[PDB]
Amino acid sequence: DVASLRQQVEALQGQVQHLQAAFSQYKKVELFPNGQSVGEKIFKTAGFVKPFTEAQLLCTQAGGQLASPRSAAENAALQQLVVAKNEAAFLSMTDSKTEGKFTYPTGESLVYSNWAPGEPNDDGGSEDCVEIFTNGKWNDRACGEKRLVVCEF
Amino acid sequence: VASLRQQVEALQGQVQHLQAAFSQYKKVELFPNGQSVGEKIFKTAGFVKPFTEAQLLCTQAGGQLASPRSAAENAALQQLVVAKNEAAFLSMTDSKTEGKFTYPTGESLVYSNWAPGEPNDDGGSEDCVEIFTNGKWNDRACGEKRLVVCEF
Amino acid sequence: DVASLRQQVEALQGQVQHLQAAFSQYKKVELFPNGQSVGEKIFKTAGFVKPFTEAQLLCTQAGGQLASPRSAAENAALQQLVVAKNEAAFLSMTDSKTEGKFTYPTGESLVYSNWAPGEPNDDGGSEDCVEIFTNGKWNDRACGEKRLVVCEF
Ligand SMILES: O=C(O)C(=O)C[C@@H]1O[C@H](CO)[C@@H](O)[C@@H]1O[C@H]1O[C@H]([C@@H](O)CO)[C@@H](O)[C@H](O[C@H]2O[C@H]([C@@H](O)CO)[C@@H](O)[C@H](O[C@H]3O[C@H](CO)[C@@H](O)[C@H](O)[C@H]3O)[C@@H]2O)[C@@H]1O
Ligand SMILES: O=C(O)C(=O)C[C@@H]1O[C@H](CO)[C@@H](O)[C@@H]1O[C@H]1O[C@H]([C@@H](O)CO)[C@@H](O)[C@H](O[C@H]2O[C@H]([C@@H](O)CO)[C@@H](O)[C@H](O[C@H]3O[C@H](CO)[C@@H](O)[C@H](O)[C@H]3O)[C@@H]2O)[C@@H]1O
Ligand SMILES: O=C(O)C(=O)C[C@@H]1O[C@H](CO)[C@@H](O)[C@@H]1O[C@H]1O[C@H]([C@@H](O)CO)[C@@H](O)[C@H](O[C@H]2O[C@H]([C@@H](O)CO)[C@@H](O)[C@H](O[C@H]3O[C@H](CO)[C@@H](O)[C@H](O)[C@H]3O)[C@@H]2O)[C@@H]1O
Ligand SMILES: [Ca+2]
Ligand SMILES: [Ca+2]
Ligand SMILES: [Ca+2]
Ligand SMILES: [Ca+2]
Ligand SMILES: [Ca+2]
Repeated sequence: DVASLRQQVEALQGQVQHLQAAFSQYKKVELFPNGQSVGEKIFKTAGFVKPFTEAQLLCTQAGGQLASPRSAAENAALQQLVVAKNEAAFLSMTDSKTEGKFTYPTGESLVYSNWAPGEPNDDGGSEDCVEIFTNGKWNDRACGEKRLVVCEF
Repeated sequence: VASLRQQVEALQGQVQHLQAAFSQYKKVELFPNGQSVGEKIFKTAGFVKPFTEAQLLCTQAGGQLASPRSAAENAALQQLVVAKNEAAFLSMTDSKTEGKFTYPTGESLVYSNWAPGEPNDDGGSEDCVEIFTNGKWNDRACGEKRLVVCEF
Repeated sequence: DVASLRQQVEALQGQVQHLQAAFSQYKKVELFPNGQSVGEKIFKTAGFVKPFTEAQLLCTQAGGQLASPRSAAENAALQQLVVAKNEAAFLSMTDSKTEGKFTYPTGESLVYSNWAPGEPNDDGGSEDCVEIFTNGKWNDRACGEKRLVVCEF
């Protein structure tokens, strides 16, 4: 029975090696041209624009959330997608509860930001959502405007 | 046996890490053109075709045209139709026996969601089925062009 | 002890058998409708057009390269995507001004080719890139024209 278990372990090693190698190829295929991997996070664009409320619902129904960069490296990876599509995108964070205090959907306060000079400026008094430009910088923006839909998984 | 335990313990971690990575890439795969329901996956091509061309695309890809067999499956399919704002073909036809809709296997329907007054065989020649944005079904001529959605 | 190993191996067998089924289904989902697998090579189209230099960059940044069919079987698989999108696509190969002829990106001479009759013809004196037509035949084409982006992985 030690001999039999040894045979079974050897077969499993071969099967796991096969899946690892096959899946490694498919990761690259899948992310071309609308995805970007950075650390343990994956950004994926829908390739079209929506208002914030509708963008948020699409990401949540897909089992993820709107793009939420938590470091300069995550932000630069997101910027790569935004540049390639040439369309600014919504982020997840809003200051709807408390004006000036932007938070994640959980209510946690920001661990990273990349605001353009002078932003947030609440231009017109009702900019409660956040966009990322093609240069990677952030701007507060009215939630009713349409921007590129990018989710994180 | 001591070597075997080391090898088994190593496999536990490798398999755990592979399943996590696979699960994450599968979620990414389905956004925004797919829907998972039970063991079934629907995926839209994002364009319209006549029935025979749509059928061939799905079969060449190793699947078949969307074939909702329950209310839950129909609702999942309805989400893609609503997202693209384009009615889609189902797999089922009454080509062989008028009035008797079947799956590609020849099996009779186990579920239906016909709109009021349907199926009506309009013009004496509606043998394919479209699903609308409200999730209801209408029989339609097979030569019309509709959203291509396959199941896998 | 041996009883312990048997319980661990039985669990692992269940997990791997599930992954094999799930992965095989997933491959079909990913390849529909923009991918084609041939031997150990996968072609995937971006589903849009670009000039050559931008096309080449997109493939390299994704961890692949521009489509480079090396056999009749590979060419016929690529032709299926080109036919499906009804758009001729760029290949990887270019006219080397040091070698005085078409080469792969490495500088090596072409082996397999499928030139259309009368090609390459350097029409107008500046056709330094290569495209594949919807009939599968090859044509030299100006690099600044926009053609379907297809990468290989
Ligand atoms: O961004 C948009 O598309 C807008 O919504 C532009 C709008 O145009 C009107 C201009 O009077 C405003 O209603 C609004 O522009 C303000 O708000 C913008 C965003 O916060 C909206 O969310 C902001 O980007 C604008 O500033 C930028 O553009 C102006 C100007 O070109 C707009 O026409 C620039 O003067 C400005 O740059 C200057 O200020 C910066 C920050 O203090 C400095 O870093 C820079 O050196 C200055 O030159 C900036 O580019 C505007 O506030
Ligand atoms: O609504 C849109 O999005 C359109 O762009 C279609 C156009 O909009 C107006 C809608 O009122 C119409 O002027 C026009 O719709 C005609 O053209 C459509 C196609 O060209 C593209 O889809 C066609 O589908 C329409 O027919 C459908 O809707 C009408 C009606 O509700 C709205 O016009 C139905 O009467 C019709 O259903 C009947 O005919 C079907 C066969 O054509 C039968 O299967 C069905 O059993 C009948 O009840 C169909 O649902 C319209 O001709
Ligand atoms: O959009 C384009 O492809 C072009 O760039 C068209 C341009 O039109 C001008 C015509 O003077 C030229 O500047 C250029 O067309 C030549 O170059 C084309 C490509 O090499 C561009 O990279 C080429 O496809 C053209 O050839 C085709 O058309 C001629 C045409 O004069 C009459 O139809 C055909 O003689 C030629 O025939 C060859 O291909 C056939 C299969 O399609 C074979 O049956 C035949 O034996 C061949 O000789 C071809 O159809 C042109 O050279
Ligand atoms: Ca605000
Ligand atoms: Ca602002
Ligand atoms: Ca009928
Ligand atoms: Ca009808
Ligand atoms: Ca030519």
